[PDB]
Amino acid sequence: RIKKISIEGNIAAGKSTFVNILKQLSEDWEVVPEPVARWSNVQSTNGGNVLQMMYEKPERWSFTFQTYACLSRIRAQLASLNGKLDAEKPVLFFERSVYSDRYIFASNLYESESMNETEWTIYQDWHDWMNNQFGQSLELDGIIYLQATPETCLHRIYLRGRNEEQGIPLEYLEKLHYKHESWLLHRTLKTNFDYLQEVPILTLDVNEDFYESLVEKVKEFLSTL
Amino acid sequence: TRIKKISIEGNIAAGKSTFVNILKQLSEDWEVVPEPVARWSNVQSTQDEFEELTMSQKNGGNVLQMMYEKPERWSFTFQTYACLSRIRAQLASLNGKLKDAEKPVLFFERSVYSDRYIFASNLYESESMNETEWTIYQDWHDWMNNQFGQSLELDGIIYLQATPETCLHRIYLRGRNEEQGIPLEYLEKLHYKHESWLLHRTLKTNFDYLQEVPILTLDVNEDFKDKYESLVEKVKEFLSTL
Ligand SMILES: Nc1ncnc2c1ncn2[C@@H]1O[C@H](COP(=O)(O)OP(=O)(O)O)[C@@H](O)[C@H]1O
Ligand SMILES: Nc1ncnc2c1ncn2[C@@H]1O[C@H](COP(=O)(O)OP(=O)(O)O)[C@@H](O)[C@H]1O
Ligand SMILES: Nc1ccn([C@@H]2O[C@H](CO)[C@@H](O)C2(F)F)c(=O)n1
Ligand SMILES: Nc1ccn([C@@H]2O[C@H](CO)[C@@H](O)C2(F)F)c(=O)n1
Repeated sequence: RIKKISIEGNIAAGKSTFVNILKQLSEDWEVVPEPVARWSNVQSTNGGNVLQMMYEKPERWSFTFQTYACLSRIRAQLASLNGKLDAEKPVLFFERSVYSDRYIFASNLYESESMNETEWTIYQDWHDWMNNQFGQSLELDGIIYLQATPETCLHRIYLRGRNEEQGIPLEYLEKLHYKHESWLLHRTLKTNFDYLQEVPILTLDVNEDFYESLVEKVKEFLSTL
Repeated sequence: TRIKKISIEGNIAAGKSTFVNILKQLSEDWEVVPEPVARWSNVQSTQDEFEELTMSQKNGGNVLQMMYEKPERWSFTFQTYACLSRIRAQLASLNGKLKDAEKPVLFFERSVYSDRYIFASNLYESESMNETEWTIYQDWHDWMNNQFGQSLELDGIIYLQATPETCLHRIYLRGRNEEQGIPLEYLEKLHYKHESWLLHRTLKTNFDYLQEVPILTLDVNEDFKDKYESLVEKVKEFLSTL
């Protein structure tokens, strides 16, 4: 009965910032952050930084990173469903989804030859299975797309200052942007999860310096779900 | 499940497939879940329902061969897929087989425990997986078992014990191309892990119940006809104790 809403958008578009603001509007609203800390310090529960490994050597580490990213996200999202919210109208906001993991990030890595055909096939097979098992419980009721230009995202990468991200080129951001636009705006990106074609999407332009009006728009989008 | 789950464990080419697939014919209540080795030598994922009507399901890469060719590069990828594909196969067979059975027994060719505590652990110990890869692997394995371990918990283990030299010979007999370069020393390492886990029982796992699970050890060094009778008798007696 918990409504599940994914917040999507490019690197440093402002998803964590936005969701952390939204969280405060209701005791009925909780958030599942992307497990970036678990990626920056790998631990089985200081370790290696697999996000860094992927950025420094993507042909070596893209598959390993992408698999772990998605595993860690599934674990976090399932844990939050099982234990959060007891709430009048519970809403869980996910920072990104298993779908952007596969159809945006992992897909772009395969397209750029950072994963080979075997790696991509294994990834998709693992993902298909993981979702046949957990798909239902994690299925989205809606998507919020925070749309920012690649140039805005590059600037915010610098503002945030995560060391591993400082070397990301504009072109890499452009590719991620076109994928987001294809999925969420043009709706030309085909997934093997049929229900997604029906999930409503609220697109919010976040290119400007921070916002109140965007927040209000969410509160009301949720009343339609 | 009322289905008893029994894992058959043993080194490469010890004779687990050969033995269990003959043994299972002794009762309509007995079935086997094979190890998904074919899925590893021909990597494939599911086709779209419309695409498959006009496009063949093509041969994929061989991740088993990739692991043997360059273990420091491919061990993590291989081990992760091996265990995922195993859990999928074992869970589907638990959910779908042996409905009509009086005393159902499902035999698993190897287990998620040997994947982690024998194979993947040996790869880590040999520096074919680094610290990050090993941490990720164990993290994922722990999580998968918190979710699925209960359905897959074993009622017993049958350890097929063969010397590394016997296994090396049987690898040649079987003729799997990607196994043909395996050195005796690799087989000996796997042998010692099996012995520590299943014979001496000193190997510590993250899974409490395993220290207690009944184990039957069978010497499979002889030619098949020479001991089969004695093995079958030992198995039936063992099953009656669970
Ligand atoms: N609308 C905005 N205007 C100015 N700065 C923003 C805005 N949104 C986010 N930021 C800043 O940009 C950086 C990235 O935002 P963050 O929420 O971490 O992005 P994401 O979660 O999408 O990766 C942070 O330093 C944040 O303070
Ligand atoms: N007891 C035995 N005596 C002679 N050959 C055996 C015996 N057990 C197995 N083999 C042969 O050894 C090879 C490996 O057997 P297999 O069952 O595929 O091993 P595993 O499943 O343990 O990897 C095969 O060629 C098989 O015919
Ligand atoms: N599946 C995913 C998910 C996220 N990321 C990357 O993780 C960092 C934090 O959002 C960002 O650097 C990132 F978004 F790029 C990724 O590469 N692949
Ligand atoms: N977790 C596992 C499981 C098995 N294997 C390998 O798969 C082949 C078939 O048993 C054998 O070549 C093998 F047993 F070695 C592996 O390397 N790691």
